[PDB]
Formats: sequence, structure tokens, C-alpha cells
Amino acid sequence: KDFLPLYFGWFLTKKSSETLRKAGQVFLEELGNHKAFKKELRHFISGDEKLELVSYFGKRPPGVLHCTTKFCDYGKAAGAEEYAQQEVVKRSYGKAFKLSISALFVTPKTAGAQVVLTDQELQLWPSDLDKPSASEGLPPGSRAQVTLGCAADVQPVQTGLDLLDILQQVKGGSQGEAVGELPRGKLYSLGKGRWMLSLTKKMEVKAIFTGYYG
Ligand SMILES: [Cl-]
Repeated sequence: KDFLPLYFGWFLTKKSSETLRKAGQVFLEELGNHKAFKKELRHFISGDEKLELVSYFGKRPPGVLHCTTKFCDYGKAAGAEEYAQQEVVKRSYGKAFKLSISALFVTPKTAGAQVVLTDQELQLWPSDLDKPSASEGLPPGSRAQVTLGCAADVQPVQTGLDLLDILQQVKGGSQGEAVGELPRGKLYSLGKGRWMLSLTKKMEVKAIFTGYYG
């Protein structure tokens, strides 16, 4: 039998990947400089003057940025075969999509970009994730994200988990008043080391849906 990709997802074009990557780095530099962030350092880290977040997020994706749909590990991951055999997955393979980025976020584990999927794109979102959005009362695909960085001991799956936690809080209405205004939008302090920049203008990135084999 044919084995499957390591994972499926939307791979950003070089140009869109660079645009988003650079914006994410600028966000880390702006956030680390912000007085609201510096004030809350004890809830972010356990050791001490200034924390450079670019250094803190010391593992970054090495190639182009991507929005993962289904991790398959060549067939060895749960639900991989069922995902890959879907008509819509085969139909979409190699095809171009536009992804809407609505927010950048930081936690003590990850730095990411929130993706708001279209209905057509949601058809490619897996229905069997460990800790699916629906398990927390959120719409499927809510945790779609592009990972921009993570801390030394952190794994890729963490970014979507962190986003789900942030979105659950906003749902609770504990987003709070903005604590600052950055060039690209309002900054929110969600507690427990968690920060969100809500973009005034959503960032559209071009991507191709396909399979990565490593
Ligand atoms: Cl989900």
C-alpha cells in the first residue's frame, strides 16, 4: 500500500510566508517592549532585566510557514488513512487557497497566527482531532493556526492547543479591555502569560494545499 504524507496542510507561498514571518517577529519585538508585557513578566517566566521574545521562541519553523490540517506520520497517526481518502482532500491536493489571519498570539509555550477558515477550507479540517474545538463548545476549525515559534521543550501540536485555550477565554468574555494599541491593532492581556493582537485588517496569505513528506 502507498504510505501517506507526514502531514497535510496549506503551505504558504514564499512571498506570503516571508510577509507573515516578518510581521510575527515585529510583533515579538513590539510585545517584549510593551510596558503591559514587562509588568506581567512573573506570569510569563520563572527567572530574572528584559526578556527578548525572539530569543525566548528559540525554535522556529525552518521552511515556509504552513497551516497544518492533519498530522499523518505516513499512516501511523490516528485517523490518517480516513482523512487522506476523503474525496475533498484528493480534489484539493495541489490547489491554491487564500488564508485569512485574524490575530497573532503569544503564550509561555508558543507564538502563532490565528487562521479563520472559509467553509470550503473547513471541508479540509479533520473531524477527529485530539481536543477538537467542539469538545470546548467552539466551532470546528477554531484552532487553525500557523506556528511562528515555540519554546525550547515545546512540540508543534501545542500551538493549536494554546489557541483553543485563548479562544475559550474570549468566549468566556474575559478578553478584557485592550491594554495597548500596536500599529496593526489592539493588544489584549489574557492572563497566565497569554497575549493577543487582534488585527485591524485581516492578513490574507496565499497557500497551496498539499502533503509534506520530510
Ligand atoms: Cl477542531
